[PDB]
Amino acid sequence: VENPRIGRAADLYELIPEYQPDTYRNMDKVYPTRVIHKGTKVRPLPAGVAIAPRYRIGGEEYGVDDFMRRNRVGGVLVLKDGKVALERYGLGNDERTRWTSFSVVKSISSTLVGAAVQQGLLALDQPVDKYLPSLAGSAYQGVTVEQVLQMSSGVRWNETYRDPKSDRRQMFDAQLAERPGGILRLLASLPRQYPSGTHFTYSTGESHLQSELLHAATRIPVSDYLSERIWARMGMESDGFWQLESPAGQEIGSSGLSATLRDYGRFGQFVLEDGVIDGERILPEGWVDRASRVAFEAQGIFGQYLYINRKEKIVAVVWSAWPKPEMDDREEETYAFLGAAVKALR
Repeated sequence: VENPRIGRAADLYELIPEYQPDTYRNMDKVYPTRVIHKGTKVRPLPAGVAIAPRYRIGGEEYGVDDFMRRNRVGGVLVLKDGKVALERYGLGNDERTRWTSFSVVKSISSTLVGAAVQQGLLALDQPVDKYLPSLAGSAYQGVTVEQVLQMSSGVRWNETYRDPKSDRRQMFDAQLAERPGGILRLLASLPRQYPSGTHFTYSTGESHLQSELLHAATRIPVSDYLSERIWARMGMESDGFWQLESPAGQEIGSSGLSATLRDYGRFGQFVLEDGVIDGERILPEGWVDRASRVAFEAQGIFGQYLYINRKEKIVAVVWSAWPKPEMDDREEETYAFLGAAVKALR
């Protein structure tokens, strides 16, 4: 029994440890959000093959409780053939907790773009300014939807967070100003650096453009499009919600989604099944194939993971609260644990 430890909006990426779990599961109390509605039917996740994976790092072998405690894990879900093989909760979370996603939601945004392509609302080869005319006269004029999905626009972007004058840090600044169109204005201000389609620059704003494109093409809030295509169709057990740029504003395409552990899994299963729900192909043919073109994963800072191994039919969700955004020791340990669960499921 304790008063929740929720931080200032501006400290999301610098919270002290005792404030991280509470904030990560109460983003709706810190930021503008919109509900991602579930439907009436819920896709079952039946009890599967119970496993107890154990792995070796350096000299010592660790189990599940070791992995959770050492890495400050708030949730682990391992699904084999759509059945629950492993399910644990930590840091005070339970099965009804909605946990924030960070860059994990990028893959969700990306899948939604595929959904829009399947419905003829978006097309990869179409110019982005056609859907978002406020990007006319920017460097993004003429860049196609495809180039945006692949981070290949060639537009100059500074992703580093410690540079307060970084493009990522200005994007967060605009989010903190809570004004509609702030991120788009930033995106409109950027200059060209490489020719389109030639150079990869990981851009969180470019990743947000997916959300903007989706709202332009579907003409509905992105939360509702996710609800209609996935969340209420296959049937997630619980409402989700999505962090917005402004009150009743636009979904942050690159971070902000909160959902229960099993609902994260249901999205993963959807992807595992190539986006087919009850006979209806929600995703284009081979969209998942290309979307993972060389197993694939979504990942977000502080230890958020969505691992999908199609050949093994395995979906894994990992929620963590690492003290720093990227920690190599925790990355190595998480990949080790996941591999151990995969091997245990053969």
